[PDB]
Amino acid sequence: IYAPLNAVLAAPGLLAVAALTIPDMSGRSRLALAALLAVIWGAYLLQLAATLLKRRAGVVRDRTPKIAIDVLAVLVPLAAFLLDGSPDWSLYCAVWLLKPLRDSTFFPVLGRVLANEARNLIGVTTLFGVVLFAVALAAYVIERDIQPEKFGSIPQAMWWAVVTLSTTGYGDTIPQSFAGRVLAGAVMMSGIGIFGLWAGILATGFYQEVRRGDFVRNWQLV
Amino acid sequence: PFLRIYAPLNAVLAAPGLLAVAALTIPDMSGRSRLALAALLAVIWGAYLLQLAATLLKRRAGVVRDRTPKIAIDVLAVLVPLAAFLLDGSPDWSLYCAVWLLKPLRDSTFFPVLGRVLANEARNLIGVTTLFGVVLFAVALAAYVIERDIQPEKFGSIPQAMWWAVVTLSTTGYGDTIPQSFAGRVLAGAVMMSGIGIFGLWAGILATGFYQEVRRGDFVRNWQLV
Amino acid sequence: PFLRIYAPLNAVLAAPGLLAVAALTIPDMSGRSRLALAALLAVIWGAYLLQLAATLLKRRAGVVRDRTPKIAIDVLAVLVPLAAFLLDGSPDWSLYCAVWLLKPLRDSTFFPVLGRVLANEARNLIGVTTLFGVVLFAVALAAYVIERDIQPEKFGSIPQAMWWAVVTLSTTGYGDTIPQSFAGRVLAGAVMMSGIGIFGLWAGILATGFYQEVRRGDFVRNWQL
Amino acid sequence: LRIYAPLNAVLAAPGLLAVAALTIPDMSGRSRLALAALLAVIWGAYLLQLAATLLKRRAGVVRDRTPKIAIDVLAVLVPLAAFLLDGSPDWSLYCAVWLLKPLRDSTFFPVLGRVLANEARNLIGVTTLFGVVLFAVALAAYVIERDIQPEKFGSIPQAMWWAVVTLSTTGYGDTIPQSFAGRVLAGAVMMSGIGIFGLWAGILATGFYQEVRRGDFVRNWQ
Ligand SMILES: CCCCCCCCCCCC[N+](C)(C)[O-]
Ligand SMILES: CCCCCCCCCCCC[N+](C)(C)[O-]
Ligand SMILES: CCCCCCCCCCCC[N+](C)(C)[O-]
Ligand SMILES: CCCCCCCCCCCC[N+](C)(C)[O-]
Ligand SMILES: [K+]
Ligand SMILES: [K+]
Ligand SMILES: [K+]
Ligand SMILES: [K+]
Ligand SMILES: [K+]
Repeated sequence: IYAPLNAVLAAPGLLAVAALTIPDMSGRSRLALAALLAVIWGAYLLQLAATLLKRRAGVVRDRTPKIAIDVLAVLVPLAAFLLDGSPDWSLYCAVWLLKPLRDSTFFPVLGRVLANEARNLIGVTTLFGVVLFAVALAAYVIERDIQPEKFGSIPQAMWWAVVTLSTTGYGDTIPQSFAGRVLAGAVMMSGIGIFGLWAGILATGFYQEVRRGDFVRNWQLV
Repeated sequence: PFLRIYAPLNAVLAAPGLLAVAALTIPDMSGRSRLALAALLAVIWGAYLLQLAATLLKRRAGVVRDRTPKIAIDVLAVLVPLAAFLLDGSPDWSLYCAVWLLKPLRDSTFFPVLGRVLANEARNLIGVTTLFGVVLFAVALAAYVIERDIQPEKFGSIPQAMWWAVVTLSTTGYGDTIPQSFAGRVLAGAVMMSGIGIFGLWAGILATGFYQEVRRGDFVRNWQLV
Repeated sequence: PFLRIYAPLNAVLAAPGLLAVAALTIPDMSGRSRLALAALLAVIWGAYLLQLAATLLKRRAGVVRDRTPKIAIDVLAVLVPLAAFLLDGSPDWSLYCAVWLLKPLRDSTFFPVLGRVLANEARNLIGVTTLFGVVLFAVALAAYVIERDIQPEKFGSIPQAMWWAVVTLSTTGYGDTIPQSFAGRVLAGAVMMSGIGIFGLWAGILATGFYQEVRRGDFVRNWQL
Repeated sequence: LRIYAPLNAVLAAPGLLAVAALTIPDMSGRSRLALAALLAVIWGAYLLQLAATLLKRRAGVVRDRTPKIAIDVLAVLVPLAAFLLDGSPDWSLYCAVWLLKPLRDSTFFPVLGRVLANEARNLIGVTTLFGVVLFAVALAAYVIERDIQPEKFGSIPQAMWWAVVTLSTTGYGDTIPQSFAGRVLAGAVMMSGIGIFGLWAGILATGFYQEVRRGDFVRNWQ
């Protein structure tokens, strides 16, 4: 109740956005949730004024990202109220998803962790892509004839690929062949490998963040 | 040899205790078994009562040690199930014996270690959670807009799209809500890749947390080694 | 795979062995194949009989050494499959040849390292395991009370919720049991979220465990060079 | 911008999409031809790429460029062979050799090589552990579930199908143990899965960490 200011306001606000999309809402509740949005919207309008008009920070600073979150929090929901006539106007209040990211740290840290690992992270992604395509290609050739409706194309087998490789596994597409299921099992295993490859990179990324502070204060110790 | 001999004493009693709770929830339990499982609970409740006195009657052991988390579990382990026995009349009373879940926790170590790992990395850990929540909603919002019309039974509301989103993003995928349209399936794929991304984030923070835990012992090792 | 043909000689034989055990369980196998697969088992078992005699008879290798686990695997590999062959009349005898699952573990350099990594983390690893059990049960208890009346056959007891709990918490999730009410599904999401939390803990502990093995790899750096 | 400057990786994207596009049933005659023409242009592009990497030798005195040559050679020859040999519509599937093209002119992969090489003994050991456990669990589930479910657990290879599905934590739902004894096993298999995930993650984390130790030795020299 001391630090989470804007993030707390976003909580019922974004829940209210979700509440309006529920079918069979009574006129009372339909308006009550809309009124809830208005109050939360009106709360951010004070917040926008509190940042713009009050100008006691220092001499040299950068506030471009922070103001942008406050600006979009009041303009987009207002533009929806004015321009959009359909009930789908309240979906535009989703811009309040930027609000919890505003006053939270870690995101400047994640920025430089992802920056120091961008070279390696993009590499894992394209590896995932290459593996996905190949894994789908094999599953297509093996299965296309038995299941023309499920494995009839590379895209169709690609659906099975991302589902199986990421180890999500819905169950709507399953290889029926022995040769297919042996491939399937190998996709699942190599999935576990990719899981750990993301974890390996990021753990080395977060380590080198602390290592930067340890060699930063270590060189400062002299 | 050492980890399975030091901790399993006070914590051991919770195992048959918590299984006895789970046993009394099964329908068609014969009176013989019904009473025997209740009798088992009472014995373990009795066993924990002597454990309560052991921490209360013992006044001297060293100089200064904290026993607030240790005694609190010992108190709750005998207070709750007895209060439920007398105040609640329905057979649901023994569900309060689930308080013994705290018994194996602060009986061994690791958890005090886990505490300071979770404390020194709380900034990042809470940040990942809020990233999960934000990505969860945005993804669900998209899934709703894409597939509310085609297949109205699912994805017909943000809540329903959020139900799919958690199932998909956590890479759980029950398979009760699966997008039909190509546009929604590409999104679904993007959710599953970013799912592994979050898995790597949790594993990334905690790997750095437990690493600092050991290197914090070096600050105690550099001061006085031999 | 080019240099690992004549390197794990004792482990390579286990591959066709274990796959034969799997083949003899497939229903409606032809009489010839049934006999041929059983013949393959006896040749591999025969091969281990030479392997046992090679390690038992020959003993001239150094002065100070310890090979208790290595002999333990080889002794079982010839005694157990033979005992079943003689004593078991049912076709299930060939299942006992799964003893050769220990054979790949015999010549691996990895498992000596994994053993001491698990030994260095035993305190933490059992801690994460009990944390899984506690969270499992607590979540099951919650899922039980919520879904009792709505879903009688699928959430009617704690064990039924426990089944859902491991299915959900480990993030397996077949789809056989799912909370139906809003209340239960909010919990469900939190169980899945804590799944990712537990996953990261196991990875965190073990990553620290293998990091400390590099710390242990300062024996040749501080003493030799 | 910088990595997306060489067309090697960029041209592969619409190339591989074109391979996937032709597998789709009920396509328009226009697109069917158009997508093939796109593959021919991309093929000709890689031919020009092949010529540059074969004729230029002025850069440096003595080094190695074997993998890049191998990828450029395979990117033109494999499709060319399919152009000449394959008469069926399956000819365009051989353009999936351009899966080596994103890997070609990109870093991380020289790192991923030595990271796998540094933990080579460890990584295979996890895989063989996975196999042993996979079998042991499948053998167990077979004996417990074979009578009640002959269609699902009637043989070891059938239980092995479940074992990968379950242990890799994919878990479709086409095979689920019924008996209490079988279900307690199932839960225990799911648990041990989380540990194997962590093992892969642990090994690879230690692999990438040791590469950073070498980066400290590389910063010590230069
Ligand atoms: C590399 C290990 C993963 C492969 C294991 C998968 C088992 C293959 C499934 C065989 C089942 C036989 N069939 C046709 C009845 O399904
Ligand atoms: C950016 C991640 C890529 C995910 C790839 C997923 C491809 C899904 C396409 C499946 C086609 C769907 N359907 C029903 C038309 O066949
Ligand atoms: C190691 C944790 C695994 C524990 C999960 C086992 C769940 C118990 C199975 C309950 C289902 C029994 N039955 C037949 C009543 O449904
Ligand atoms: C970790 C928090 C995320 C949990 C999200 C769970 C969404 C539950 C809403 C599903 C809709 C329920 N119902 C019955 C109305 O369909
Ligand atoms: K999973
Ligand atoms: K699943
Ligand atoms: K399913
Ligand atoms: K499923
Ligand atoms: K899954």
